[PDB]
Amino acid sequence: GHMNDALHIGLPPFLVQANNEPRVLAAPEARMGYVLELVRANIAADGGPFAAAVFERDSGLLIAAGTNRVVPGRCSAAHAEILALSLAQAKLDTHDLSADGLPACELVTSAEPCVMCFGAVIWSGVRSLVCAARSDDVEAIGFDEGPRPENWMGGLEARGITVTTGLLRDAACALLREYNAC
Amino acid sequence: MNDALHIGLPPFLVQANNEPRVLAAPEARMGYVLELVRANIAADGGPFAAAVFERDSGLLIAAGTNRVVPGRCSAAHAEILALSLAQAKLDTHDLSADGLPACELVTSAEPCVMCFGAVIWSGVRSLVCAARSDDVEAIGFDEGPRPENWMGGLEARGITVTTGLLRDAACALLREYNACNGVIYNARC
Ligand code: NA
Ligand SMILES: [Zn+2]
Ligand SMILES: [Zn+2]
Repeated sequence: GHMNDALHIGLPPFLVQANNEPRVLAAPEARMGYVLELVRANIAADGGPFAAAVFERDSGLLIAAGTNRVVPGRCSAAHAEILALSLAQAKLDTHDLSADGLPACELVTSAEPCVMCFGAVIWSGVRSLVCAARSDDVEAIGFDEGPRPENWMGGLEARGITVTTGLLRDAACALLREYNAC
Repeated sequence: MNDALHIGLPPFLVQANNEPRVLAAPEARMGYVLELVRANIAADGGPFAAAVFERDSGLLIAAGTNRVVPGRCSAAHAEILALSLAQAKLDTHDLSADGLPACELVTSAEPCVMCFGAVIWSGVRSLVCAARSDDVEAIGFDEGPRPENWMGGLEARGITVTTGLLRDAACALLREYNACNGVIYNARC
C-alpha cells in the first residue's frame, strides 16, 4: 500500500505461498496448469483473471509468480507479468534475467500480454514467453491489450524471446468465461 | 521481500514525494523533473525522472526516477514509479476516477513502449516530455518497438502530448550521464 519511502505492492496469501513454496514443474502444460490455478485463486482474492510465473526454462524450477492486483493494489501497472518478472529479478538479485551466470528464464502467462507487459517482457531478460489465452480471447471479455506494434510476436522473436501461444488455451478460456459471467 | 514487490526510493526521492510543491508553468514543472534527473544520476540511477502533477493547479502528486539497475527491477522506469506512487497516494488505480483532478505526467524523455502502455492504463490526461526518442537512443538507451504514431494513439485516447520541453537541458544531462557511466575513476564525476 502507500508508503513514504517505497512503491510497495503487497501479495495475497496464496501468492506469498506461491513465491515461497519449492516447486519444480518440468512439462510446459504442468507450468501452465499451475499458472491457471493462480488465476482462480486470484479471482477469489479480488483480483483480475490473470496470472503469470517465471520458471527456469529447462528444469521448470519456479522462480516467482504474479497475478493481476490492479484494483486491490491501487496500481494500474500491477499486471501479472510485471509482478512475476519483478519478483523474479528481486529473488535473483538482478534487473536482467539474461545476466551471465543466470539460467535461461521463461515467463508462462495465462493470456497474451498487453502493450505495457510486452515492453516489460522485452526489458526483463526472459528468453521465452508461453501464453494460454489469445489476445482476441482477452478482448472478447472486455480487457484491452492496447495498441501493440504491428507483429508484436515477431518483435519479441527478433530480440531472442521465443513465443508460444495457445497452451491450455481452452482451460484458460473456461476460467475467463466463468469470470466474465460472474 | 517474501510478501511484496518493494521498490525502495532514495532519500532525495522520498524528500521530493514528501514536500508540498506547486509549479504552474510547463517549464517550472519540467525544471523540477530535470533536477530529479541530476539527483538520480548521483544516486546510481539512470538519467530519467518523471512526476505526476495536477494538470490544472500545478500541485505535485508524486515523483519517480529510473531505479532499474540499483533497484534490480527492469520495470522500475521513472514513469512507472511516478504513476504508481501517485495512484498509491490518491488510493486508486485510475487517476481519472470520478472526483479526481485531471493528472499530467511530466517526464524527462519520451516513454519507451512499456511506459507508453502504462501511461494509457494510468488515467493521466496529459503527457509532457523533454528529450526526444532520438536523443535517448543516441546515448544507447532503447525505446523499444512502440506502435506507429504512438503520439497520435495517446491523443486519440484523450491524452494530450507535448514534447521537446526544456529539451536542451535534458540533452545536457543525458550527455553528462554518458560521460560518467564508465568504470575508470574520474573524480570530476
Ligand atoms: Na514461436
Ligand atoms: Zn499487461
Ligand atoms: Zn519506460
